[PDB]
Amino acid sequence: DTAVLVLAAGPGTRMRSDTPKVLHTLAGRSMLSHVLHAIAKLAPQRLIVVLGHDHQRIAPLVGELADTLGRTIDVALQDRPLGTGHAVLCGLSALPDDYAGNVVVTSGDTPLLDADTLADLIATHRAVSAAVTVLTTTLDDPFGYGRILRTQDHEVMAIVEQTDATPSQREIREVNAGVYAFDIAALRSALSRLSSNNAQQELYLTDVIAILRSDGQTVHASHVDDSALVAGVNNRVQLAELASELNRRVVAAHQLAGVTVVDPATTWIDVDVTIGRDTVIHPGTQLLGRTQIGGRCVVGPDTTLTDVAVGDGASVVRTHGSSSSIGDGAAVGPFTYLRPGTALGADGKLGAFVEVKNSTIGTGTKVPHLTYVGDADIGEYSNIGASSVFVNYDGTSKRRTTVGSHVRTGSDTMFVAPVTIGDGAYTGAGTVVREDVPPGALAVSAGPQRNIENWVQRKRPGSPAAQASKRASEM
Amino acid sequence: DTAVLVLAAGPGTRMRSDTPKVLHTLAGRSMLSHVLHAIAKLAPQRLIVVLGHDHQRIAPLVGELADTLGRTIDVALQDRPLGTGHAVLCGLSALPDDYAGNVVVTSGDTPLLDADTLADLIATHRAVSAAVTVLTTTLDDPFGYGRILRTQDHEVMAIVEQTDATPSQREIREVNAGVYAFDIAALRSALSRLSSNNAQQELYLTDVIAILRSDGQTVHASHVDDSALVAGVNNRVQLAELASELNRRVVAAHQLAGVTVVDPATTWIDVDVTIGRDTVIHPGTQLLGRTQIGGRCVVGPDTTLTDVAVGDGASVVRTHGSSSSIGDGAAVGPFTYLRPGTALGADGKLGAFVEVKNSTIGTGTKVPHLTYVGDADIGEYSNIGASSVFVNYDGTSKRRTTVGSHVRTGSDTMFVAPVTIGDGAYTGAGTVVREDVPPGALAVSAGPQRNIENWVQRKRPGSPAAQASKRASEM
Amino acid sequence: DTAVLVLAAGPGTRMRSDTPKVLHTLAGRSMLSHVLHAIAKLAPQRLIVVLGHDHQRIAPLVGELADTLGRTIDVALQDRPLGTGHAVLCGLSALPDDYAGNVVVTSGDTPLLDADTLADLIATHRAVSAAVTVLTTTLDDPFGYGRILRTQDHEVMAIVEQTDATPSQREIREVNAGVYAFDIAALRSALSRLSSNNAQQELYLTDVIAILRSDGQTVHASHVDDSALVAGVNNRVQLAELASELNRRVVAAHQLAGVTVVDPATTWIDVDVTIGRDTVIHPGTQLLGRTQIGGRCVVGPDTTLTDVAVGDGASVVRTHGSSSSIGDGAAVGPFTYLRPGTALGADGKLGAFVEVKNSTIGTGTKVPHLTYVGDADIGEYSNIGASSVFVNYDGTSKRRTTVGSHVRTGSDTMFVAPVTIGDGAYTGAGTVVREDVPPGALAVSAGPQRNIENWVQRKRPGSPAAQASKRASEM
Ligand SMILES: CC(C)(COP(=O)(O)OP(=O)(O)OC[C@H]1O[C@@H](n2cnc3c(N)ncnc32)[C@H](O)[C@@H]1OP(=O)(O)O)[C@@H](O)C(=O)NCCC(=O)NCCS
Ligand SMILES: CC(C)(COP(=O)(O)OP(=O)(O)OC[C@H]1O[C@@H](n2cnc3c(N)ncnc32)[C@H](O)[C@@H]1OP(=O)(O)O)[C@@H](O)C(=O)NCCC(=O)NCCS
Ligand SMILES: CC(C)(COP(=O)(O)OP(=O)(O)OC[C@H]1O[C@@H](n2cnc3c(N)ncnc32)[C@H](O)[C@@H]1OP(=O)(O)O)[C@@H](O)C(=O)NCCC(=O)NCCS
Ligand SMILES: CC(=O)N[C@H]1[C@@H](OP(=O)(O)OP(=O)(O)OC[C@H]2O[C@@H](n3ccc(=O)[nH]c3=O)[C@H](O)[C@@H]2O)O[C@H](CO)[C@@H](O)[C@@H]1O
Ligand SMILES: CC(=O)N[C@H]1[C@@H](OP(=O)(O)OP(=O)(O)OC[C@H]2O[C@@H](n3ccc(=O)[nH]c3=O)[C@H](O)[C@@H]2O)O[C@H](CO)[C@@H](O)[C@@H]1O
Ligand SMILES: CC(=O)N[C@H]1[C@@H](OP(=O)(O)OP(=O)(O)OC[C@H]2O[C@@H](n3ccc(=O)[nH]c3=O)[C@H](O)[C@@H]2O)O[C@H](CO)[C@@H](O)[C@@H]1O
Ligand SMILES: N[C@H]1[C@@H](OP(=O)(O)O)O[C@H](CO)[C@@H](O)[C@@H]1O
Ligand SMILES: N[C@H]1[C@@H](OP(=O)(O)O)O[C@H](CO)[C@@H](O)[C@@H]1O
Ligand SMILES: N[C@H]1[C@@H](OP(=O)(O)O)O[C@H](CO)[C@@H](O)[C@@H]1O
Ligand SMILES: [Mg+2]
Ligand SMILES: [Mg+2]
Ligand SMILES: [Mg+2]
Ligand SMILES: [Mg+2]
Ligand SMILES: [Mg+2]
Ligand SMILES: [Mg+2]
Repeated sequence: DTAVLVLAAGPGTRMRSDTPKVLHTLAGRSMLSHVLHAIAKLAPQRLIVVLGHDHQRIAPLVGELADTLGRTIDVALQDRPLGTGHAVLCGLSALPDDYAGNVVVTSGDTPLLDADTLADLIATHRAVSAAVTVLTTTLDDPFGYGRILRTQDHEVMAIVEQTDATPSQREIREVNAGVYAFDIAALRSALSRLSSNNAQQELYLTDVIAILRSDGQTVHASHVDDSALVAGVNNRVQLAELASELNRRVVAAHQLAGVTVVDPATTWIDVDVTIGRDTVIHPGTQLLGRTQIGGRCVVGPDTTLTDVAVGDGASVVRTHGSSSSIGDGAAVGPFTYLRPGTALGADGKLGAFVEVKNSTIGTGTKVPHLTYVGDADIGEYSNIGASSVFVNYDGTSKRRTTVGSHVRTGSDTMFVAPVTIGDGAYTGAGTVVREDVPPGALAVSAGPQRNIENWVQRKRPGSPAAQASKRASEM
Repeated sequence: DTAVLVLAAGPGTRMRSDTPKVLHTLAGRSMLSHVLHAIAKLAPQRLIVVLGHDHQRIAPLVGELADTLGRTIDVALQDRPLGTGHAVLCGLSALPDDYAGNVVVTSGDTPLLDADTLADLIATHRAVSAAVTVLTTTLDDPFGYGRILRTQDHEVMAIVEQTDATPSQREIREVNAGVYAFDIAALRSALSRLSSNNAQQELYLTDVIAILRSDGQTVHASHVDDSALVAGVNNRVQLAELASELNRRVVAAHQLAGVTVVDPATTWIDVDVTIGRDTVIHPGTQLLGRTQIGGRCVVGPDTTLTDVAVGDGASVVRTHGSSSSIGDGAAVGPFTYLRPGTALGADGKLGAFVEVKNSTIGTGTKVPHLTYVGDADIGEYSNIGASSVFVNYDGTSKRRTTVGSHVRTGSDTMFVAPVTIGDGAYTGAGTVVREDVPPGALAVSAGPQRNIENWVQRKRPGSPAAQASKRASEM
Repeated sequence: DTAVLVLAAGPGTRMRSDTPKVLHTLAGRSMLSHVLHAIAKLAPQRLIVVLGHDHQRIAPLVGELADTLGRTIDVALQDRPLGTGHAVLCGLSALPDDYAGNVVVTSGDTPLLDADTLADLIATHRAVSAAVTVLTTTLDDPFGYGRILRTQDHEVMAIVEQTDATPSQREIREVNAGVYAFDIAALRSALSRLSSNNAQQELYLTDVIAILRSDGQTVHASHVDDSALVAGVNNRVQLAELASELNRRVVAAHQLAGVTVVDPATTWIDVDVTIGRDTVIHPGTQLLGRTQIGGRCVVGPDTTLTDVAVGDGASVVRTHGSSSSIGDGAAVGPFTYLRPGTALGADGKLGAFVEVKNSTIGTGTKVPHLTYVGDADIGEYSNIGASSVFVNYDGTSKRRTTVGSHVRTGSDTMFVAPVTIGDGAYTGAGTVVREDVPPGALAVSAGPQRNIENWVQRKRPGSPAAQASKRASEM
């Protein structure tokens, strides 16, 4: 039996942000969300999050995650950030006085940490009967981490914080991951003896290691070779570095599953995105939120899709889109903007310089050029001519248009909603449609062409255009 | 005299793809094409490709490459993938029984391998009078490769496959490149003695090394320090890694020749692309296929050109284009889409939100904004006004427009093809051109403006617009 | 007291460029500009730039920099590039014969060199009373650099140039940064004894080290651990590598100050750009020149801004823009092109497929779609309908439009400048506005819609559209 505490109550000062540190995101989750998903997968008996002065802003998201993950997650409050060891004493208050399971402690800013790492921690802890097992790793650059002091036989003696280490300790490259398993009695005992004279003037959880070593208890340090799993995030440089390493792993999983990703370094894929086999993702693409891409699709370059469902065999190139769906075999882009509520049927086309908002577009229908479609329902196998506008705003309110199937509307048609265009109808180029058009009718409104001969010689005399028409009039 | 065999008959399972593995591409060639170009440059007497169950899909491309490379390339068939050593025995059947030249064996999934590496292989082989010379290299991560077993004097004894190596062998970091030169008699002899009890249950070509070592023949392993040259591709992660390393080398060659490439990591250049001196290529650009860029051009950012010829001094920014040509000093972009058959003359301009398909546009002519040009021929020094459409589709068929030189057509003009606009003609803003316009004429069709005074107070009473015109009417 | 000489007179052959090497740029300055800003910060008594045959092209920029940096910068001319040591003798001619301060020598192609590195150089030099102190560093790849010859006690004996080093010297990995402090008498003396038989047949400044060592003077070599600071640039590969390392440092500084940068590798930020706290910069963005971004902005992806001021809380996505300003809380993009002289007020919007040139757009006004705004002044809280054009070109000249506040103009309106639209006026969809529109009026010009019934059955008989209207006419 085990209780996991997540410490998330420190101020995050080095983020320099008005958004609480554990709420900063990577790969479509907050750091706190990453940490809680990983812990919930382990399924410990108790899960407690220690929050601090911003708890009003974070506690509601912890409840949302508790709901998603199907379990209870308790919140303990730490009134002032007196140190990681004081944060743990706040956390333990959310447990019963007689709790006797193990206690695991982790931070809310270690967002690649995973259930397997935690389960191995807990198995190691039990196997060696430790009073405390601490996860550690080795870094080329240990700056900022507590250093692991070991004797030549590898026995751990202490952890020493960056701010309190001598120049000689600072060269140590093995660091504390800040992830621990504890015998609860030993933990409570050691915590009650923390002192705060040290450079940060805090109650350091890391002091418990040397305290329990002095009592003669078993102190164990388990070395995690994949350092990224226990990397922490104290500022925006570390956060983008871990975002990039998480992304690399997400992309690699899709490549091994059968997705060609031309340039993994510029292809950002959020954790819940799914991609079908033999899809090719071109560079500069981000697939965000709950986007789903089918098989044999072609995506990118320079496409951003957030919660967009794309069926099989579709192409979505140079497109910026969200909360939309794109049918099988459809072609979207280059230079297309999809706003929420767009639904494009199978074999449909939304071409260059087209923007769609809150419209449904039937099977096989094409809106190929320079056109805005807003609040419209269009049927199947229809073609909307270049440079058209579904005029959905009367100056104060939004209005709907309906367009049937097999229609051929002309370039530069303005549909002044509300209007309905019947099946198989045409409009001429340049038509402003202000009333319904029956099935099979042609609607037009532009006046007759008038050619004014010699206008150019009379109104632009001496110009290059006047000289050219003078040349042609001879020749 | 030398025969080169390329083994390309395995199933490619770890690609997880419905496209045969050797047909996956990087830098604008398939892996098989890269391997065959490199071998053809060496110009061996015989060149044989061993193909397997997808041979119907690949053999035609081998013939296309034979035609391009000006030589015969034979195909041998291996009915079932019984192992690399059985693949070689299939290959040798395409040679005469009495062939006495050297035999080089390489894989179809080693796409950076180059003629110089092969020539050095063959020279090494002859110089030490080897029965077998194998190329090897050393990797930080040898996972997946056969390991090279050597005694302390560096003599090679054997190769042991990832699947068959002990934990101790697995730490070996020197690996088999899978590229070999053979005395033919020794090869045939060793092959006839392969056994398939091993973990993969295949006939391993790699067993020939320890077989020939046992016979007392000379076995030599030549170490390639540039590992990328002999890196292989078994899955999509390796394929994108080699694509990225090939790309880096292609870009570096253009930089040393005089091309500024702002960000080589996001600039993808295919192998046959040419670029002139002092061109600057901005980030996010891919130059694909047989694109040719002149000197002193400015390209990108975020431009993709496939088979596009661009003359000297031109600018092509934020443009997505293919099978087109762009004249000297022309300006294209930002946000421009060029479809096949676009030809833009010297000093021409295709501006933002413009799409061109199958049209020729003369010297000095400008299509600067929000306009679609399809199936049109336009003369020189003309200007097409913003938001125009060459209406080339009558609802069932495509039709052509012709526009002369020095014309000035108005914004929002629809050219309802087929029509001809004569030299030096104008059209007014808003004109739907349905008949020819003579040289020097002005064509118009919109009706007269009508101002309906007080409409806003009477039809939008109480609105912000009605309140503002009430304010102005006093003031 | 100290005189700094910058050697910038060599031909730059390996750049392969018609632009002088020291004029190539990174992070929005030339290499020469980077070097002179760093030196001016140190504020030496004298600062001399040695220029060569392109001096006419560079000397004017040195004067511009002298003006910016508030000091005198002298130029000495070297008629032919006879070697770095001859370049220094040209430089010293710009000093008085009796100058007695220290002389620092640096190159114009070491663009990350910084004032602190130079001040430490000069302090080291004085502290050990050196006749010559040379900066050095260690590289994995020392190719191209002079090698530092030291005895086992670390005393420097000589520098040996890439072209003149034996295979054994070439393995040395400690290299000459080409940045030196000199006692002036010792420098003049050693220079007068240079010989040019060496592989390049030049007068090498690097020979002075072994010359002064032979005279028995104190020769000191100060090792710079951050190699990038003293990296040099001889070709376009090195130049893009240093550009990328400079960029990484610029981005990291903004991240530590409170800017989220999603992907530092594809986010290019010039040195004078400023960014406010909690702004998020999405991938593929370049912020160039004197761009200024406020706090809590959202920028990118795939945005390029050059000298653009963006206020707080604004969003600028997929936008290509220069010499413009964007007010607080405004929304620009995706796919928007801003040309010089654009000024968008607070809470304004410039939407997809919109291009603006030389126009002022008031508070709260929206130009949301497919529209070109050129030479226009638009008031507050107005809305310009989709697909409109401010027609600012009469075929020979540019003309201005004025649009009031609270207006609602219709989609597909052409404003044929010069015209004025009064406050609270409307135009209908499809209007060509050729005369002023009073406050509160509705302007229209399209003709009445005409529906031609049965046109499709009579003019497209047998087509899919005719069959669909036949189906509807029953049903
Ligand atoms: C409508 C169209 C197909 C021509 O049709 P047509 O039958 O060959 O020409 P018609 O003789 O029948 O036109 C019938 C009537 O409409 C009028 N008319 C036709 N096209 C018109 C237009 N675009 N605007 C205004 N009136 C038009 C004709 O003047 C004729 O009226 P009338 O009998 O009073 O003189 C063609 O003018 C058109 O507008 N094509 C647009 C195609 C398009 O925009 N495709 C999308 C490209 S992305
Ligand atoms: C045509 C234009 C230049 C004005 O010309 P103008 O000679 O100064 O005005 P005019 O007096 O000669 O026009 C001659 C006739 O055309 C009519 N007319 C002019 N412009 C018209 C238009 N755009 N639509 C319909 N009719 C128009 C005028 O009413 C006049 O007819 P009338 O004599 O029956 O009243 C101007 O109206 C225009 O349309 N400019 C567009 C420029 C453009 O679009 N540039 C590209 C920007 S990207
Ligand atoms: C103008 C508009 C709002 C309709 O107004 P309405 O008062 O409801 O219709 P009305 O009855 O008052 O029009 C008054 C007159 O203008 C004429 N008219 C209206 N809209 C017209 C248009 N777009 N073009 C030409 N004439 C038009 C009507 O025929 C009527 O004239 P009449 O009295 O001779 O028959 C609507 O037609 C329109 O054009 N909306 C465009 C909205 C828009 O483009 N928004 C931007 C979307 S991005
Ligand atoms: C003294 C200590 O423990 N230091 C460890 C901490 O350093 P580090 O300097 O990262 O410690 P932090 O300031 O990040 O705080 C640790 C975590 O505990 C929470 N918190 C912190 C302080 C507080 O008073 N209340 C509170 O709840 C914060 O949410 C934070 O996420 O993690 C590193 C790895 O990431 C370890 O190498 C260090 O040994
Ligand atoms: C046993 C063997 O040779 N292993 C080598 C092979 O491993 P590797 O595991 O890469 O071997 P592969 O499965 O890639 O097969 C080698 C190549 O030969 C062809 N093929 C393969 C099997 C077959 O039955 N028929 C056939 O024609 C395939 O097209 C393939 O391209 O290459 C590695 C380097 O890339 C070497 O380090 C390994 O020593
Ligand atoms: C002989 C010499 O000094 N070599 C040094 C030079 O190599 P490197 O080969 O870089 O020397 P360069 O050719 O770049 O010339 C040095 C600089 O001095 C100027 N210049 C050069 C030649 C000339 O005749 N006149 C002139 O003014 C050039 O502007 C150039 O920027 O810098 C390297 C580091 O960057 C050092 O490791 C080398 O020890
Ligand atoms: N401009 C038309 C043309 O486009 P294009 O010929 O450039 O493909 O024909 C298409 C059907 O093939 C239509 O969807 C477009 O309305
Ligand atoms: N809108 C017009 C204007 O564009 P802009 O003034 O924005 O450059 O003038 C140009 C010539 O200079 C024309 O090509 C365009 O039709
Ligand atoms: N098409 C109109 C619509 O756009 P949309 O409804 O797509 O946002 O309403 C907006 C106001 O809300 C206007 O600015 C646009 O002119
Ligand atoms: Mg931390
Ligand atoms: Mg009209
Ligand atoms: Mg292989
Ligand atoms: Mg229009
Ligand atoms: Mg140099
Ligand atoms: Mg129109």
